[PDB]
Parts: sequence; C-alpha cells; structure tokens
Amino acid sequence: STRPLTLSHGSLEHVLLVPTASFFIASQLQEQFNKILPEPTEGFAADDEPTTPAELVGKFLGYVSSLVEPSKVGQFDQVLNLCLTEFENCYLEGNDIHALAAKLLQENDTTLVKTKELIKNYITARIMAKRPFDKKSNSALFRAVGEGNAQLVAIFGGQGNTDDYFEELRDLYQTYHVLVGDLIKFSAETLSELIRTTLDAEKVFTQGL
Repeated sequence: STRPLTLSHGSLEHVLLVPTASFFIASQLQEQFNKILPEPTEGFAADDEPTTPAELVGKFLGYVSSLVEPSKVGQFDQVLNLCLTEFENCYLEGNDIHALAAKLLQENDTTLVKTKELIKNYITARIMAKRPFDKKSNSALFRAVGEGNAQLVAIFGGQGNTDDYFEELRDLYQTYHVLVGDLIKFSAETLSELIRTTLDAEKVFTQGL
C-alpha cells in the first residue's frame, strides 16, 4: 500500500513510495518544501539548488529534520524515518555518506559546498530521528587493520600549514554540528574559564576568546 509521491526540481525528480497511511503528511511537507526549494535554472548551477536527485532528497531530509524536534515529538518522525530509509536504500547502498559525496563530486556535476551540505543534512537527520551511529562500521581500512593487513599511525599538524584555520573550524562546526558541537562548546567554556582564572591572560586576549 503506497502512493507514489514526487519531489521535483526542473528536469530532475525522485519519487518516494510513502505508505498510504501517511501520504497526506508526506504531501503536506512536500508542498512546503516546494515552497522552500528555489526555482530552477539551466543546469541548476546556482546557490541553494540541487544538481542531482540525491542532493534534492537530502535537502528534503534536512527540511523535515528541521521541523522534527528531538525528544517528545509525533509530528514528522515517521515521514523522516521513511525518507531516511528510502535515501539509504536508493543512494548510499551499504556505504557511507562520504562515499556518496565523493561519487557525486567525481562522476557528476556537484560543487564541494553542495556535497558538504548533503553530508550535513544526512547526519543531522540521522541524529534527529534517534538513529545514532552506534553500529560499528564495515570500513575496509579498519577491517584490514583487524585482520592484520594494515598498520595505522596517526599524525597531527601544527602551525604554518594554512592562513585561515578558523575557516576549517567553521566547516567543522557547520557540517558536523551534531557530532562536535558539544566538544566545541566544552572547549569554549574551558578556554573562557582558563582566561578568567589566569592572572593577566585578558591582556593577551585583547578582543576576547
């Protein structure tokens, strides 16, 4: 029992086979997303528009994840879960989101910003739906390490590598907010406390921290 839905953008579309029970909710959210999804152009080569059906389904995933509220919530959890499973089955195979990002960056025409946005949307929707990444991965690298076919050493950089590292921090805070937001909040609190408890630290931090 399913009624074919359609998320559309110009010469680019994808159909979600929503169960007949929640087709009305799916259509309501789809109409709102149609309002949100900006009008198309030749090749969709403008900011805030998909270039591939996977991108558009991920954009809808993000839109619905924004409406859902973690904790007590009934409104859009079911539709979120359904479209999440649909996205995983139709685009991610059994692989990871970054593999799909690399695929869309190489074999298709998608910018780095759009694919980062897709990763952000997928991970945000996964955590919003109470679907934590609590299952150990099947990464080939770490399977090889387990069976003894690989040895890993971790190296960490320092100063002098780039002129704008805070842009890297902003990328981390935006793309993976749901994973490292607590860490960055804790770091900011710790640094503020360290400044507030060191004799004349506030002098070196002329514009604060």
